[PDB]
Amino acid sequence: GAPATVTEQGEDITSKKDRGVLKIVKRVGNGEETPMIGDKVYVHYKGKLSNGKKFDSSHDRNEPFVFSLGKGQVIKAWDIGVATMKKGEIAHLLIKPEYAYGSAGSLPKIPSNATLFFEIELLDFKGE
Ligand SMILES: COc1cc2cc(OC)c1OCCn1cc(nn1)CCCOC(=O)[C@@H]1CCCCN1C(=O)[C@H]2C1CCCCC1
Repeated sequence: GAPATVTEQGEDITSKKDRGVLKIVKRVGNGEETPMIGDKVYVHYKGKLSNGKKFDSSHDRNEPFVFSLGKGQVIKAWDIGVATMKKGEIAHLLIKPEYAYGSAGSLPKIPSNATLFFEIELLDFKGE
Protein backbone atom coordinates (compact mmCIF):
# COMPACT_ATOMS: atom_id res chain seq x y z
CA GLY A 1 0.00 0.00 0.00
CA ALA A 2 0.83 3.69 0.09
CA PRO A 3 2.85 3.41 3.35
CA ALA A 4 5.02 0.56 2.05
CA THR A 5 5.67 2.49 -1.18
CA VAL A 6 6.96 5.40 0.91
CA THR A 7 9.31 3.03 2.68
CA GLU A 8 10.40 1.91 -0.78
CA GLN A 9 10.70 5.16 -2.78
CA GLY A 10 10.43 7.89 -0.17
CA GLU A 11 13.15 10.52 0.15
CA ASP A 12 14.62 11.03 3.60
CA ILE A 13 13.94 14.69 4.40
CA THR A 14 15.43 14.73 7.94
CA SER A 15 18.59 16.74 8.63
CA LYS A 16 20.00 13.81 10.61
CA LYS A 17 19.24 11.39 7.73
CA ASP A 18 17.63 8.92 10.15
CA ARG A 19 14.71 8.08 7.80
CA GLY A 20 12.49 9.59 10.52
CA VAL A 21 10.41 11.42 7.89
CA LEU A 22 10.08 9.87 4.44
CA LYS A 23 8.42 11.70 1.58
CA ILE A 24 7.07 10.85 -1.85
CA VAL A 25 5.75 13.48 -4.13
CA LYS A 26 2.52 11.93 -5.46
CA ARG A 27 1.50 14.96 -7.49
CA VAL A 28 4.04 17.62 -8.46
CA GLY A 29 2.79 21.13 -7.52
CA ASN A 30 3.56 24.56 -9.00
CA GLY A 31 5.97 27.47 -8.63
CA GLU A 32 9.28 27.45 -6.79
CA GLU A 33 8.21 28.82 -3.39
CA THR A 34 7.97 26.49 -0.39
CA PRO A 35 6.64 27.94 2.91
CA MET A 36 8.70 29.77 5.53
CA ILE A 37 8.53 29.48 9.31
CA GLY A 38 5.61 31.62 10.48
CA ASP A 39 3.61 31.25 7.23
CA LYS A 40 -0.09 30.37 7.49
CA VAL A 41 -0.52 27.02 5.73
CA TYR A 42 -3.68 25.43 4.35
CA VAL A 43 -3.83 21.72 3.62
CA HIS A 44 -6.11 18.79 3.09
CA TYR A 45 -4.91 15.55 4.66
CA LYS A 46 -5.66 11.94 5.52
CA GLY A 47 -3.76 10.33 8.37
CA LYS A 48 -3.63 6.90 9.93
CA LEU A 49 -1.51 4.71 12.13
CA SER A 50 0.78 2.71 9.81
CA ASN A 51 -1.33 -0.24 11.12
CA GLY A 52 -4.48 1.20 9.52
CA LYS A 53 -6.24 1.21 12.90
CA LYS A 54 -7.17 4.88 13.48
CA PHE A 55 -8.00 6.91 10.32
CA ASP A 56 -8.48 10.68 10.30
CA SER A 57 -9.29 13.08 7.49
CA SER A 58 -9.72 16.83 7.06
CA HIS A 59 -12.15 15.78 4.32
CA ASP A 60 -14.21 14.32 7.19
CA ARG A 61 -14.86 17.97 8.18
CA ASN A 62 -14.98 19.06 4.49
CA GLU A 63 -12.70 22.06 5.27
CA PRO A 64 -8.93 22.77 5.17
CA PHE A 65 -6.63 22.22 8.11
CA VAL A 66 -4.80 25.45 8.91
CA PHE A 67 -1.67 25.98 10.97
CA SER A 68 1.36 28.24 11.30
CA LEU A 69 4.48 26.53 10.04
CA GLY A 70 7.44 25.75 12.25
CA LYS A 71 5.95 26.62 15.64
CA GLY A 72 5.39 23.06 16.90
CA GLN A 73 1.58 23.50 16.48
CA VAL A 74 1.82 20.16 14.72
CA ILE A 75 4.11 17.14 15.15
CA LYS A 76 7.77 17.69 14.11
CA ALA A 77 7.24 15.64 10.91
CA TRP A 78 4.66 18.11 9.63
CA ASP A 79 6.82 21.15 10.34
CA ILE A 80 9.64 19.40 8.45
CA GLY A 81 7.57 17.88 5.65
CA VAL A 82 5.16 20.64 4.79
CA ALA A 83 8.16 23.05 4.60
CA THR A 84 9.40 21.01 1.62
CA MET A 85 6.18 21.20 -0.40
CA LYS A 86 5.13 23.44 -3.28
CA LYS A 87 1.61 24.83 -3.68
CA GLY A 88 -0.61 22.19 -5.36
CA GLU A 89 1.69 19.35 -4.26
CA ILE A 90 0.37 16.12 -2.84
CA ALA A 91 2.89 14.23 -0.75
CA HIS A 92 2.88 11.02 1.22
CA LEU A 93 4.74 11.07 4.56
CA LEU A 94 5.73 8.08 6.62
CA ILE A 95 6.89 9.04 10.09
CA LYS A 96 8.85 7.27 12.80
CA PRO A 97 7.63 7.87 16.35
CA GLU A 98 10.50 10.24 17.20
CA TYR A 99 9.00 12.76 14.71
CA ALA A 100 5.40 12.17 15.79
CA TYR A 101 4.25 11.21 19.30
CA GLY A 102 7.30 9.38 20.61
CA SER A 103 7.59 6.77 23.36
CA ALA A 104 4.86 8.55 25.35
CA GLY A 105 2.30 8.46 22.55
CA SER A 106 -0.95 10.40 22.94
CA LEU A 107 -3.17 7.86 24.61
CA PRO A 108 -5.79 6.69 24.02
CA LYS A 109 -5.81 8.02 20.40
CA ILE A 110 -2.14 7.27 19.56
CA PRO A 111 -0.14 4.38 21.16
CA SER A 112 3.47 4.39 22.34
CA ASN A 113 6.06 4.19 19.56
CA ALA A 114 3.55 4.64 16.70
CA THR A 115 4.50 5.09 13.06
CA LEU A 116 2.15 7.43 11.23
CA PHE A 117 1.18 7.88 7.59
CA PHE A 118 -0.19 11.03 5.97
CA GLU A 119 -1.35 12.11 2.59
CA ILE A 120 -1.11 15.89 2.45
CA GLU A 121 -2.26 18.31 -0.17
CA LEU A 122 -0.73 21.77 0.17
CA LEU A 123 -3.55 24.11 -0.92
CA ASP A 124 -1.98 27.46 -0.14
CA PHE A 125 0.32 29.35 2.16
CA LYS A 126 0.40 33.04 3.03
CA GLY A 127 2.73 35.36 4.97
CA GLU A 128 1.95 35.99 8.64
C1 LIG B 1 -3.12 13.92 19.00
O1 LIG B 1 -4.44 14.32 18.73
C2 LIG B 1 -4.88 14.27 17.45
C3 LIG B 1 -4.12 13.83 16.36
C4 LIG B 1 -4.68 13.81 15.08
C5 LIG B 1 -6.00 14.20 14.91
C6 LIG B 1 -6.76 14.58 16.01
O2 LIG B 1 -8.05 14.97 15.97
C7 LIG B 1 -8.58 15.26 14.68
C8 LIG B 1 -6.20 14.65 17.27
O3 LIG B 1 -7.03 15.01 18.33
C9 LIG B 1 -6.86 16.24 19.08
C10 LIG B 1 -7.31 17.40 18.26
N1 LIG B 1 -6.45 17.88 17.20
C11 LIG B 1 -5.16 18.26 17.29
C12 LIG B 1 -4.77 18.58 16.02
N2 LIG B 1 -5.83 18.34 15.19
N3 LIG B 1 -6.86 17.91 15.90
C13 LIG B 1 -3.47 19.11 15.50
C14 LIG B 1 -2.29 18.82 16.42
C15 LIG B 1 -1.96 17.36 16.60
O4 LIG B 1 -2.06 16.61 15.36
C16 LIG B 1 -0.96 16.71 14.59
O5 LIG B 1 0.01 17.36 14.87
C17 LIG B 1 -1.09 15.86 13.33
C18 LIG B 1 -0.76 16.68 12.09
C19 LIG B 1 -1.87 17.60 11.71
C20 LIG B 1 -3.18 16.85 11.54
C21 LIG B 1 -3.53 16.03 12.78
N4 LIG B 1 -2.39 15.17 13.22
C22 LIG B 1 -2.52 13.96 13.81
O6 LIG B 1 -1.59 13.43 14.41
C23 LIG B 1 -3.88 13.30 13.88
C24 LIG B 1 -3.72 11.76 13.99
C25 LIG B 1 -3.18 11.18 12.68
C26 LIG B 1 -3.03 9.67 12.81
C27 LIG B 1 -4.36 8.98 13.07
C28 LIG B 1 -4.98 9.55 14.31
C29 LIG B 1 -5.05 11.08 14.31
